[PDB]
Amino acid sequence: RPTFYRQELNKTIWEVPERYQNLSPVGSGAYGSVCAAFDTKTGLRVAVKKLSRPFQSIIHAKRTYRELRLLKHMKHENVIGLLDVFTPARSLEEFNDVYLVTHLMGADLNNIVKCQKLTDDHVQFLIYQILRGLKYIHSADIIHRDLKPSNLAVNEDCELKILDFGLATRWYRAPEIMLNWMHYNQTVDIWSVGCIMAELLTGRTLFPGTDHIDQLKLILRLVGTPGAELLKKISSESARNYIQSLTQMPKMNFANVFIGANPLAVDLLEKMLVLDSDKRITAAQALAHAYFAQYHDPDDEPVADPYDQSFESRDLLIDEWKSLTYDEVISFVPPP
Ligand SMILES: CN(C)c1cc(-c2ccncc2)c(-c2ccc3ccccc3c2)nn1
Ligand SMILES: Fc1ccc(-c2n[nH]cc2-c2ccncc2)cc1
Ligand SMILES: Fc1ccc(-c2n[nH]cc2-c2ccncc2)cc1
Ligand SMILES: [Zn+2]
Repeated sequence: RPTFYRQELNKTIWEVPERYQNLSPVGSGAYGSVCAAFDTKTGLRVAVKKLSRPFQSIIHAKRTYRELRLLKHMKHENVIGLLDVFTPARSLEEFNDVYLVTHLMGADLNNIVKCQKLTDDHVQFLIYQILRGLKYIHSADIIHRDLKPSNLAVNEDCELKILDFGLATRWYRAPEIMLNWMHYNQTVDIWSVGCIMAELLTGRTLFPGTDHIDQLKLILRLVGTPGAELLKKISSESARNYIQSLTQMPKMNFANVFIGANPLAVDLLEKMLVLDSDKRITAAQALAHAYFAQYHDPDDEPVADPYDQSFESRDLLIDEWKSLTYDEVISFVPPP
């Protein structure tokens, strides 16, 4: 076991191995807090996340396990992964805190688009990277579900990573989720990418809904109200009544709406912002789109190893989730 040292930062206690020095608070979330630090062992700047109340309930405990299982599995350039995971606990009985370590990332996509507007080359590179990461995640039968600019880490070099997804959101959400459809698919994430891309090209939020109903309205005004084929798939009586009760609207001409943008980007946007999710382009297909000809390489867009999500259907005791999480901490093998 390594030697740990203790300190308090922004009301939070950090108990970390001596190898991590110069801890500096980067921010706090509802699920944990993060410090930037220097990893003396590798010479790298890292971000250290201390999970908040990881075993407070069955929900937290299961979430903590999910987070650790997912992060231990993600090994891809465009997906946040683990350099280290540790706990100051010396045994399972005293196990109460979990710390996660990854490469320090300087900013998020929201910071970038917010000041100022991006060149077409940057939009190509940034979206390409999202999609490359998404291909990988999707290949593991995982759906991100909450992709948005604040969840995309980007460094000075324009390198991008999808964050732990894992642990207003509304604006980037697929319309079928606004309708509370219980059987949405992986293309909910493609919808989000389309919204992000649009924003990077125009400098404006595409669908700034004030609530779920307004969100749906803004979406239908751009893409049109659903046609017959899509209406047939809506099992909910009330949702169908509502939708069909709306003044019918035509799909707008994307070339006109995003005029000035690279026509290839407009073409791709149209393939991503398809109302019927069964007809939306997938991440793998999007990577092959001509818009990314300068970046696409089918021999360098890997898929993920199989990911066992069976635990998701289990109803276990807090101590069981805790012990499973503890095993995962102890079995972690750092990357080379
Ligand atoms: C912006 N946001 C919601 C973030 C931003 C970060 C972050 C900030 C700076 N560099 C890297 C990440 C982490 C975060 C921070 C540390 C992490 C450590 C291990 C695994 C995942 C981690 C995720 N989690 N969420
Ligand atoms: F005014 C109304 C009328 C009907 C609905 C409704 N019934 N089922 C689903 C919905 C609905 C409508 C808009 N956005 C999400 C869900 C919501 C508001
Ligand atoms: F108004 C809309 C907006 C989106 C959808 C939609 N797109 N893909 C799947 C659906 C959908 C929504 C509700 N129930 C089944 C399927 C359907 C109607
Ligand atoms: Zn909670």
